[PDB]
Order: sequence, then structure tokens, then C-alpha cells
Amino acid sequence: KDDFAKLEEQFDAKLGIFALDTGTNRTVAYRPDERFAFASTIKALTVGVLLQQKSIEDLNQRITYTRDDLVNYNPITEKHVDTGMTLKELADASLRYSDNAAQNLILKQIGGPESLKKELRKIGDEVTNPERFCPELNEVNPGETQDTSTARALVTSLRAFALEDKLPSEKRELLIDWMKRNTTGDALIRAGVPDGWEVADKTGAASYGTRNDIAIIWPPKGDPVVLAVLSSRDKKDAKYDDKLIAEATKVVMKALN
Ligand SMILES: CC(=O)c1ccc2cc(N(C)C)ccc2c1
Repeated sequence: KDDFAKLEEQFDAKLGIFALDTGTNRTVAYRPDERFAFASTIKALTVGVLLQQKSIEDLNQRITYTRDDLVNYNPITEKHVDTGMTLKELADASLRYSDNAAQNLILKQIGGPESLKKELRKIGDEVTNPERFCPELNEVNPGETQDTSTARALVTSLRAFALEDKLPSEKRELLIDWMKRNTTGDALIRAGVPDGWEVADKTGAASYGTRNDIAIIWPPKGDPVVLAVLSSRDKKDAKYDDKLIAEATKVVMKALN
């Protein structure tokens, strides 16, 4: 779109857009195959692999961890090094708060970034490139591919776990519920969607003004939209503006509504 190019101009940023209406197969694309650091959006796919692995009862497994597992941002995990946390609780904290220690513990449990990669390849994702813990500070730079993905691949993988057959329905329900009750995305995709429509989302933030959000958006009646809005900027220490994500989403909704 001229419309997306305008937003890149207004915000001095690079935009990556992919949206699929699952009820019509209509598509919205703008740099859909351009790579961006996936950042915390990977937490969503990590839980997908986690669920696939485990049974639902197995998620009640208690993980004991230490202060040495605490990283830069540990809003839930810092409160329970005494008690530990169950895998289910770690998935909650990772998805809904973007608790970084929680993600690290879950990654360890699934066998690390190498194992996460191997599992994403198995579900048909050849693009997404998990390599490191804390993705995210790698880093990296242009135009290296470690810990990156594209708007297309993230949509395709999110859809696979959340909506298709990479998971049985009761595990689907957990992932979707956690993402619906995300606390970190109010100013992003959620702010670009019409009022009262349910949204499941996972946010990401990285250097180079990288600000990301992947989402499933249910219209009142009928089939959901799966969307990835990715963004980055020129300078390593550039700041992002959440408003870019909300406005991009508005453009996407107009192109499909
Ligand atoms: C887990 C971890 O060690 C870590 C450390 C620093 C981080 C800085 C970020 N931004 C400056 C956006 C984002 C994620 C980060 C994660």
C-alpha cells in the first residue's frame, strides 16, 4: 500500500505486514517476506511447542529455579524463586506478562533454541530462526538471519498452533486464552481493531527500534484474522512508537473489511 509507505514515512521506520482472513483467504501484504528480529513474539510459538509436548496434566510439573535464572524482566518469576512455578504458570507469565525468566525456563524444558527450531521445522516453518537465549541482545546485525522471522512465517506458525491441527483442541484453548488475556498489547494491534472484537496477541520489543505484535482477531461472527505487524528502525538505539503498530493494524482492517 501507499498507506503503509505513508506510515513508514510518518514514523521513520520499516514495516512488515502479513494478514490472512481465514474465512475468505484474502490477504494483506507489505514486506511480508522481509526479515525482522522476532523478539518476544517467539514466546507464543515456544508455548505451542511446549503444549505439543506435554500432556495437560504434565504442565502441573513444578519447576524449581534460582536467582541466577532471573534476567532483565521477571515480573512474575521474581516473586516465586522460593516456591518454584509449574510449567502452566510459567506459560502464563511468559505469554501474558512477557516474563523473560519464564520463557528461558520453558525453552530449557523443551531442549533449548535448537530444539525449538527443530520443532518449528516439523510444523512446516523453514523461516523462523531461533538460535540464542535472550534472542534479542544477539545482535546481529543487518542483514544476518539468527533469531529472525518474517510476517508471513509468524502468521503461518501462529495459525498452525492456534487454529489448525498442530495441537489438540483443549491445548489450543489454553494458548488462545492466555493470548486473549495478554497484558502487554493494549496500545498495539488491540488499539487498531474495532471495539468489542476479541484479540489474542503476543508483543515483542528489540533494538533497532524493533516493535512487534502478532495476533488472532475474531470478528463477532465468523472466521478470525491472523495478523503479524513487525517494525524496525535505522539506529541501534532508536526508540519505537507503539502508535505505528495501531495505525498499521487500522490500515489492515480497512483493506479486509
Ligand atoms: C532476557 C534478557 O536478558 C533481555 C535483556 C535486555 C533486553 C532488552 C530489550 N530491549 C532494549 C527492547 C528487550 C529484551 C531484552 C531481554
